[PDB]
Amino acid sequence: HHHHHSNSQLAGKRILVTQADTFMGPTLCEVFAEMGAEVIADNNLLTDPALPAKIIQQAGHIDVLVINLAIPAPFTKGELVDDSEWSATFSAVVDPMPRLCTAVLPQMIERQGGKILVMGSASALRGMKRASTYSAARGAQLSYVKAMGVEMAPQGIQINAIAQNFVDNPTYFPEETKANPKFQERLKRDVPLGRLVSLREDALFAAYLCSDAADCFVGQVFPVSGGWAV
Amino acid sequence: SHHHHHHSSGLVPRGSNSQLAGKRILVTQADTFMGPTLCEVFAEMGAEVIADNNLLTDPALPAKIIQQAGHIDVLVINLAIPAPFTKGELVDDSEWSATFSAVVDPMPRLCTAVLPQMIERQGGKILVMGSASALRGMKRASTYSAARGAQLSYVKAMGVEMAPQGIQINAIAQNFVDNPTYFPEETKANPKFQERLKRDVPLGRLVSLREDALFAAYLCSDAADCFVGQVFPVSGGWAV
Amino acid sequence: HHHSNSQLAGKRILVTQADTFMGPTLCEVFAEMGAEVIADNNLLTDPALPAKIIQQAGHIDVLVINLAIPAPFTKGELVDDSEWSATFSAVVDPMPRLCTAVLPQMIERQGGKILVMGSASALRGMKRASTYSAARGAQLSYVKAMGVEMAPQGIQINAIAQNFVDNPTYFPEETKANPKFQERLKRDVPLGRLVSLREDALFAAYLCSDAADCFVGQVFPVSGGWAV
Amino acid sequence: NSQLAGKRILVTQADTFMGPTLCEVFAEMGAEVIADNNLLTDPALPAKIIQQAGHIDVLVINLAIPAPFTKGELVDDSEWSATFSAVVDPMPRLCTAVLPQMIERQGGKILVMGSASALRGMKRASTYSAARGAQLSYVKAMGVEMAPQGIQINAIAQNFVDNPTYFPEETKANPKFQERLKRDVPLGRLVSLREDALFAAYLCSDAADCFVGQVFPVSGGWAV
Repeated sequence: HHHHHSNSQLAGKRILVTQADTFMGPTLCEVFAEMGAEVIADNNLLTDPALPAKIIQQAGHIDVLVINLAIPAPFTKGELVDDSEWSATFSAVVDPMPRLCTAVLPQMIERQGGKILVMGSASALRGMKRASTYSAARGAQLSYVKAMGVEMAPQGIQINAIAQNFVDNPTYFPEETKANPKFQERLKRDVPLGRLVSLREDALFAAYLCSDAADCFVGQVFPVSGGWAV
Repeated sequence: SHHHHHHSSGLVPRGSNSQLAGKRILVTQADTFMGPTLCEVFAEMGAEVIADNNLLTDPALPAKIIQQAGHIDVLVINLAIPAPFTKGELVDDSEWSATFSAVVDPMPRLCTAVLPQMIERQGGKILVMGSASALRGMKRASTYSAARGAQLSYVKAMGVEMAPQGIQINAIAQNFVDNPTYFPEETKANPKFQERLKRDVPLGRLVSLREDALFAAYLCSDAADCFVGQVFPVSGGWAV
Repeated sequence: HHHSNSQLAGKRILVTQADTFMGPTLCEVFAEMGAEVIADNNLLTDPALPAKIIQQAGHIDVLVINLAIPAPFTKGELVDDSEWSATFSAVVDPMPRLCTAVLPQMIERQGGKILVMGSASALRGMKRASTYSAARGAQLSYVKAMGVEMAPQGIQINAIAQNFVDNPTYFPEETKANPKFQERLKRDVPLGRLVSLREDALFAAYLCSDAADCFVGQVFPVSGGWAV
Repeated sequence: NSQLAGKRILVTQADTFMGPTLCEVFAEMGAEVIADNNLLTDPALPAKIIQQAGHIDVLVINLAIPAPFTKGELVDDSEWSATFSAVVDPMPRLCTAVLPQMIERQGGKILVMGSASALRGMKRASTYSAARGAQLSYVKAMGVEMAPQGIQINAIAQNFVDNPTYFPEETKANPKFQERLKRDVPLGRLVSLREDALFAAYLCSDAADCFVGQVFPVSGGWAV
C-alpha cells in the first residue's frame, strides 16, 4: 500500500564520439554522460579526408576516441556491386579510421595513455547474404584494431572494438518490423538471446571498455550480437 | 608495519558500488584460483557472497552445496587444481582422472542442481572461470587444456540452450593473470621473465587479479543480460 | 530387407572404431590412396585396450582417432553422471591413452601424424547437445595443445570439426527427402546440402598426406559453412 | 596428377607473391593456367582480363604490394590509398566480372590468397592488416551468398611462408632469425611455397566443393 507511490565510471574523461547523431552515437553520448564523461559529440560524415584531423585538433585533450562510423549498409547482390558503392562504403566506414587515429595518437603517446574504441559489426565475423560491401568494410575495421592494439599496447594505449549485430537500432529494426510475427520467429531462430540487445546494454559494455577497469584489454574484438556471433 | 606501505600507501585501487546489490552469488572453491579476489570484488559491488571452499571431486557434493544455499542469483564455477606440467607422451589415467574429476565433472552437477530454480523464475546466471589454454595451444599443458576445452564448449552449448529461459551462461578464458601460484615473486623479479612476458603478451604485463574479477563482476551484472553462451578471453591479447 | 592414387602410398594408418561414424569411409578412401589401413573396431571404454591395439599394430605412420557414441540429446538441466561418464569414457578418455601409446615410436623416428575426427558442436553452441559438445571440446583443446607441443619433434597433430555430414545415423534418406528439412538445411547451412562422407574423408586424407606437414595443432571445420 | 584436370584457372599478379608457385603447381595438377601479370590498380582492368579469358572454372585472386612497415601513428592517405587500391578494390571488380558466367552454369570457384595478418595482430602492419581484413570478410559474406548458386568462394590466410620477398637467404641464415622463428611459429620452420600452393590446389578441386566462405590459416600454427 506504501508501494503505490513509495555514476562516475568515466568521471573526468574527455570522450570524443564521431557521427554522434547516427548508428551508436546517440546511445554512447547519452550513457557516457550519465557515467560522468565529458562527451565531445561530432555529427560529421567523414568522407572529407581533411575533416578528422580538424575535429581532433579542435577537441583538445582526448582521453577516449570512440570511432562510430556508418552509412546505411547496401543490400546489393554481390555480383552487381559497382565502384560507386564500394568507394561510398569504404570512404565513410574505413578511410576515416586511420585519419582519426593518426590525429589523436600523438597526444596519447606523449602521455603514455588513452583509448580508442571502434564501434564495428559482427557482419565482419560471420558471413551473411546481400551485405558483401559492408561486411568487407567492417572487416577492415576489425583487422586494423587487432594490429593497432598490439602495436600501441606498449605505449599504455588500449585499442579495441565491439563487433555488434541485432542491437535495438531503429535504422535496421523499426517498431513495425519488431512487431511483425515473421520477424519475431526469425529473430528467435537466429539469435540465441531471443531478443535484440538494448541500446543501453551496448553502450554500458562500451562504457566498461572505456573505463580504467578495461586497461587489461588490448587489440581485442568483442562480439555483441546476442550469440548470433560470439 | 607491513612493507607494501613504503611505496603503496594512499593508492585507490583500479575501478573504485551497487552493481551487484541484492544478488546472491555462490563462488565455488572460494579459497583458491580466482575465488578470493572474486569474493572480495563481488562483496565490494554489493553482492551477498556464498563462499564454498570444497574441492568438488565428490559426485554428491555439488547438489548438496546448491541445496543448502536456497536462492542463488549467480553461480560462479571456479574449479581448479594445480595444472599438470606433464609432457604429452607421459600423461597417465591418474593425471587425466584427477584433472577431469576436479575441473570438468563437477560443472554439470553444479548446473543441473541450480538450473531448476532459475528455469522456474526465468532468471539467473552461471559464469565459468575458464582458461585461454583451451583457445590457444601451449606446451606441457595437454591435460589441463583438454579439461578447460570441455568447460568452454559446455558453456557455448548450454548458453544457447538456456538463453530462451532468461538465463545467461558465459565463461572467462584467462591466461597471464597475476596468480602468485603461477607467477611467484621470484619469477616476477627475473628480468628475462619480464622480457619474455612483453614478447608473448601484447599488454606487456600480467592482467591484475582485480581487473579479471571486475570483468567477472560486469558479467554477473544486469547490464550483461545481453551475453549468452559467450567466451571472453582475458589474457592481455595472448588469446583474443 | 523385411526377412532379408598414391597420395598415402606406403603409410600404415590405424583407424579407431573403424566400423563406426567416419570409420568406414575413411578406411575405403585411405585404401583408395595407397595406405595400408589397420581397421580397429573396438569401443575403447576399457582403459587397457588402446595400448594393446597400438602395440599389436606395430609401425604406425598415422593414427586417426575416430571415437563416437550416439550423441545424447538430454536437456542440459536433466543430465546425470551416467550420461557424462558414458560420453567422456568413449569420446575423451581414450584419446590420450592412444596418443601416449603411439607417440614414443613417432618421437623416436621424428615423424608421424595424429588426426582427431572431432565435432563442430565444440566450436558453435547448439541446443540439446551439452554433454556431447563438452566432450568434443576436450578433443579440440587437446589437439591444439598437443600440436604445439609435438610439432618440434616433426609430428603433426590436427583435428577435423565436422557437422552436417551425410551420416545416415543422424540424417536418414527419408529426412533428407523431406522438404521442411531441405528448407531448414538451406537456412542453417550455407552449402545448402550435407557434406558427403567422401568429401570429409578426402579432406582427412589430405591432412594425412606429406603435403599437410605444414599443419600442426590446427582445427579444420568441415560443416558446409555452419561453423568456419 | 589430374586433381585439376580440365579446369581453366586464372591467376592474377601471376608473377608476384604466390603467383609463380600457384601457376607451376596448378599446371602440375592438370589445370589450364591463365597467368595475368598486371598490378590491378586500374579500375577498368579486371573486367577486361576476365572478358578476354572466355570460360574460367576457378579465379585465384592473388593481389599484393610489399606490405608497408609504417608506424600506425604515422600512416598517411597515400599509403592507405596505395594498399587498398592494389589489394582490396580489385577484388570485387574481379568477382563481379566472373560471377555471371558461374551463376549461369551454377558452378565455379573463387579463392583469395589472403594474409593471417588480418586474423592475428602484429606490430608495424596496420595498413596491410586492414586491407587483408577487407579481403577475408568479403570472402565470408560472398561465400555464404554464392554457395546456393553452386559457387565456392574461400580464402587462405597465410604467414611464415618461404617467400623470398620477406624471407631472403640472408634473413634465413641469421641464427637470431632461426631462434625467433622457432619461438613464434609452432611448425618450427617456414611453410614451403609448394605446401601453400598444394593446399590452394586442393581448395580448387571438386573434392573441396563442400567448402564455402571459409578462411584457412596457413602459417605453421602462428594463426590457426
